[PDB]
Amino acid sequence: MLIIGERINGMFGDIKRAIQERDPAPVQEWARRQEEGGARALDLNVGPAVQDKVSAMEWLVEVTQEVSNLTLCLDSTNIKAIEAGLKKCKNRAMINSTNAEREKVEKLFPLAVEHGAALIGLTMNKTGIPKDSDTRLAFAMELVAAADEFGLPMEDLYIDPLILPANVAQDHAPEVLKTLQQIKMLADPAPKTVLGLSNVSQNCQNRPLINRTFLAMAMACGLDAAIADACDEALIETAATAEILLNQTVYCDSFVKMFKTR
Amino acid sequence: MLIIGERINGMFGDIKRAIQERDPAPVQEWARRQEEGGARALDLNVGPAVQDKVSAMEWLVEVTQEVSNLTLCLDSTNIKAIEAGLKKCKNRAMINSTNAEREKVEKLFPLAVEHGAALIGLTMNKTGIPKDSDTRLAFAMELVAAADEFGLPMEDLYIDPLILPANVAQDHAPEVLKTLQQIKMLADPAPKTVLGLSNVSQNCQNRPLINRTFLAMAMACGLDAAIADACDEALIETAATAEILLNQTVYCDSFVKMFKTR
Ligand SMILES: CN1c2c(nc(N)[nH]c2=O)NC[C@@H]1CNc1ccc(C(=O)N[C@@H](CCC(=O)O)C(=O)O)cc1
Ligand SMILES: CN1c2c(nc(N)[nH]c2=O)NC[C@@H]1CNc1ccc(C(=O)N[C@@H](CCC(=O)O)C(=O)O)cc1
Ligand SMILES: [Ca+2]
Ligand SMILES: [Ca+2]
Repeated sequence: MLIIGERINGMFGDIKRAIQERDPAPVQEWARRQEEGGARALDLNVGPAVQDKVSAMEWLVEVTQEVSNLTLCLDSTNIKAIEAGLKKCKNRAMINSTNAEREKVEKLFPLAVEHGAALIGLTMNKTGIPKDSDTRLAFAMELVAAADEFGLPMEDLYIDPLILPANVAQDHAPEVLKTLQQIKMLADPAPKTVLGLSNVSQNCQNRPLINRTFLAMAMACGLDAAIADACDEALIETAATAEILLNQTVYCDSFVKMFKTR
Repeated sequence: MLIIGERINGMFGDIKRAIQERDPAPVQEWARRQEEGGARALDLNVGPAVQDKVSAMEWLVEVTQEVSNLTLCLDSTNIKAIEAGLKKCKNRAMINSTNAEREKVEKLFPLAVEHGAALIGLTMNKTGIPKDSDTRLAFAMELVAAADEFGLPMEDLYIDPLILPANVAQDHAPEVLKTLQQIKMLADPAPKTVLGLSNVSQNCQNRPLINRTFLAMAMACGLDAAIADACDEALIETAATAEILLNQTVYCDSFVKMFKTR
């Protein structure tokens, strides 16, 4: 399980301010804390508030890689910002993300291949987020075909079935799990999967509990990565424990500590 | 998710003592504690120490139902002990258990049907516990077939893939999850599934964490019941949260208390 730190996101007050005033401190500290927690990748989202998002993404990348060697997951719907971000990265990055819209596919897949970056693909298009796991799957298969079309190593494709809040879109959770299990059955080389975990507990009571439980359930269905709270110690324990239970990582008494220091 | 309290088991020092000295107190206190924790069924095992195991089972049933209206899960390999127990039960019971051995099947299935009791079926026979999910599923199918043969309503059949310790039999864990998943894809009305959860963490470190993480994973694979620690609050939290994430129970802020006081 690859945990992608979610905290360096412009939606958070401290990050929004850091970006606006160009204060590196808050960002670099979150990069450190998330890595200490067990994250092996960092999501970088500039947020919708800043004016020049292209310039903001470059800044997030520069100040982050100064204190971290972790993989950078450039999170933005602005392709110019993604491209500008990729050019600043000193290490392999992740593009977050592309959807099944052909227009975006033929721009982001070649871009990912060009930079040898991983690519996250959302199971949806202009038509919206589908509920049925079969519709989600069809979009997943469109991304898979695209990976073969543009020469992207299937192992560099992370399909995101898009999890929603369990309190107002509860019937989506089981559909997401089913979509993951289906993608898991694909023949080798099979694509990977990822989720914006925290979205499942938005506005719910005891979000950490809900996040933890869904992560474990999702991993049983093949989940490979999760954009989540890397500073949540109980979440990290779950990830570590789940690997053991799927026999992905050999058991030893200090399996949690080994997960955080691998 | 049906939690079957595991604590009333002769392997535990206090229960062994209570049975041998015929002291109702310890047993009745555990019955109340487990129900308060959220269990809706109580496993009753006399343990191997006591000499007269048939009268010990009748005694456990008598002292337990005296303070509890919960379904009693009679845990014993001695058919006579099971029969004497069922005869003492004032409420519907559960038999734990029968295996895939035909000799066991033709005695236990008709027994469960005669008493209108539920029946737990282990995916194993005299050749042992199979590691591969293919063979586990094969025995599961024999159990489903026997249920139709002897007239046991399918929802009264709980198939147990038999989970083993994650530190010495780690490769069994994923095979169990796969079995559960395939069991749910046999035919509706499909049979139910159950596990002796605590076995997965035997001799491991961070036992509660391993137990609850696996429960969540198993529920995503269809687990319907579990013989576990009904007094472990974190375990109950997971059970309650999993139901929500599988859309089996409508979400509300008090979903945990709601599960317990259900
Ligand atoms: C849509 N999510 C998502 C994605 N990328 C992919 N591929 N998939 C996804 O589902 N990128 C962004 C987001 C994942 N990251 C996050 C980050 C924070 C919170 C969150 O819970 N935020 C707080 C905001 C706190 C504050 O603003 O002060 C919240 O309560 O909403 C949720 C998801
Ligand atoms: C084999 N398990 C099992 C079953 N029935 C079915 N159908 N399936 C099962 O897997 N019945 C008994 C047991 C389930 N109950 C239990 C009860 C306790 C412990 C346990 O962890 N015991 C302690 C012993 C503690 C003591 O002796 O004081 C241990 O660490 O082994 C595990 C499973
Ligand atoms: Ca996978
Ligand atoms: Ca089920």
